Amino acid sequence: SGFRKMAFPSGKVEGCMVQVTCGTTTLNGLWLDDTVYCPRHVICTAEDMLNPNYEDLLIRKSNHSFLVQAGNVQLRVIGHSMQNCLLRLKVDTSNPKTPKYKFVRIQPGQTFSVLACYNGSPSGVYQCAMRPNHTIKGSFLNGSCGSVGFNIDYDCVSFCYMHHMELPTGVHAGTDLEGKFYGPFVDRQTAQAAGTDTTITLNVLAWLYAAVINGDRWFLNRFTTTLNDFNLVAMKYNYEPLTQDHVDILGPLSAQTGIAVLDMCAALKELLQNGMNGRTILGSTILEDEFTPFDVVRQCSGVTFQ
Amino acid sequence: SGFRKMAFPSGKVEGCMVQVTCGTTTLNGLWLDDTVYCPRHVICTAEDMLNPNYEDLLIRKSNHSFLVQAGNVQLRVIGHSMQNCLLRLKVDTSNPKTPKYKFVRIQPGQTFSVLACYNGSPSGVYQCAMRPNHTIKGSFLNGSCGSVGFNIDYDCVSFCYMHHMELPTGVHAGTDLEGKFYGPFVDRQTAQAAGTDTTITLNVLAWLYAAVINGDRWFLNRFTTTLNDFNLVAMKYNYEPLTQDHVDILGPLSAQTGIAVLDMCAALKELLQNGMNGRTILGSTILEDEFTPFDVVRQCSGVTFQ
Ligand SMILES: O=C(Cn1nnc2ccccc21)N(Cc1ccsc1)c1ccc(-c2c[nH]cn2)cc1
Ligand SMILES: O=C(Cn1nnc2ccccc21)N(Cc1ccsc1)c1ccc(-c2c[nH]cn2)cc1
Repeated sequence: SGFRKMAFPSGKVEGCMVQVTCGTTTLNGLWLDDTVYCPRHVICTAEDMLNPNYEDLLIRKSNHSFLVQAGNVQLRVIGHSMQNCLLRLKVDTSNPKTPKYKFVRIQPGQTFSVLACYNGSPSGVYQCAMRPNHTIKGSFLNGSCGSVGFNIDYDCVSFCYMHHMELPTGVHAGTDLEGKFYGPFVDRQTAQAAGTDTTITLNVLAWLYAAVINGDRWFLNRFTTTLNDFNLVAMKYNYEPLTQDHVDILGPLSAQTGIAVLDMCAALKELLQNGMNGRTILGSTILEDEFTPFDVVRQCSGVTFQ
Repeated sequence: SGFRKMAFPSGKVEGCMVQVTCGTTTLNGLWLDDTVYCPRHVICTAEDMLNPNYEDLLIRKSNHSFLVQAGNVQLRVIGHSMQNCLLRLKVDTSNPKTPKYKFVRIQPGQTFSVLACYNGSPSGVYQCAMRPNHTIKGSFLNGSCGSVGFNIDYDCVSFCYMHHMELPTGVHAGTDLEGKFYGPFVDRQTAQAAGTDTTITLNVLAWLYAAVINGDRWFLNRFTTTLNDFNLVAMKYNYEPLTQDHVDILGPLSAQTGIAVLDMCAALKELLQNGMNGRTILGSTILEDEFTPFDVVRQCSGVTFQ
């Protein structure tokens, strides 16, 4: 029993973290096989960030412009190239701790584990949702750039995020491991700001299913809803509209609990209109939206507490 | 910026997890040097748990009654002994991944990272407070017994918890790594129940300091309090009484923010009496008590956002 925001075990990723220095600028890199991946802003001074031309900054560097430190060991850079907003450094040594891995671009609403790192040294691990506005509500200080986000399936690490930026509202922006930003953000000084955000409806429904699996039904009701009538209420409360694709994804949790998805939508409508009347769900006073349907099936018993 | 419930990176602990089987009973062990530590209830059938005599159950076992599996490798047991509520198995092989480590008994209100494990395989990591009632609000399923809790300081792992039991309210109980239970709990079937709990006042104050370091002052006020007048309010709201030792511990956070501890106590009194008036602190609608003063200094900037 219980329900916690649970990260994946971080060891497979810890063994891949290194420090990358270019001049007076240091941040973290990800060392897989004979490549080190890091934010291309490592080649900038703080002042270059005002209007950088990365092509023009990079052509002025050699392989020996870059220092890579793996624990106590100096790795020698033997090649370099820019891929979107990442630098790829070729090094003379293959990481012997390289796990089975993939690069994946995650979709808004999906979750991942962040390994916060400073100077190539892992400091902490926590779980993040990718917000609909393509930010994450992380916890990052100066030097955290190049920290990565990931999921693990059967000893395969799926890397999905590299940390580049904190926006003026204190939320975080970054790229996939091809160097493409999540969202409309850029690695230079602009008036860019986190867009309007919405509550991840699919995740709230998954988490209500988690609460029933763990034995709690107080918030259910005798009503049903159509998808359209649910969405009129969703719009009022700044929830993402529910789609038939979302209903289909909730099939397995609906079958484990015997609560039809649109009956669980009617329960959520009543919680949005009436509030929680001083009650908790899975120990929360608010509706939680940072657990996916996958997260719930991963963490909860396969046997409902009926 | 940001503030998250952050666990320590789990790799150093992952390399120590194994599976221990005695007959038809399997759970997790911790492999350090040539010793495997696990809950002594591995020697019981489900029925033995009703009234076990562990001394009488153990003397009926040999070294070869125990199977230890480290990944794909069978470790041979060459000795065994009971220490309080743990079994210590001597094995023929020293764990080459043994980190620098200590065993520590943590105090109520202190935090630690849990590596949830099944069949010797790590599944997830999350941060726990030890409640004043000596339980943890974990997330554990059948097979999780022998999962451990830990803190890391400068590459030294301080192990502080081994998982034994879920209580009837769904909260969790276990031992230190000498096999002494936290709290009055026993590894047999009784009417034992989680005692009355209280909110960890020191941790709430630390987290209000975190909110000021991160740039938010909305909840401060022009008032001060004595320790006695604060404690009359604490008693009404089921908070732990504040002591002078707690005031002293908050010295560094008080100095970083320039808010006297008893002035921050007056802010908390007003939040307890008036509520949060629809506002959030560090994104929370409630007062958070699972971050210690140490946790706040570890995670927050050393520079207040003034
Ligand atoms: O946001 C960042 C870097 N960053 N990321 N996470 C952080 C958390 C706390 C503080 C700073 C953080 N910027 C701001 C910026 C400016 C234009 S685009 C983005 C940032 C600041 C300095 C540098 C830099 C490059 N070279 C030396 N310093 C790069 C990014
Ligand atoms: O609570 C446990 C074991 N346990 N720990 N975390 C859990 C989470 C979900 C389900 C069970 C969990 N017990 C109950 C108990 C009974 C007397 S004392 C404690 C438990 C159940 C069975 C066994 C057992 C021993 N041998 C075979 N099964 C041991 C503990």
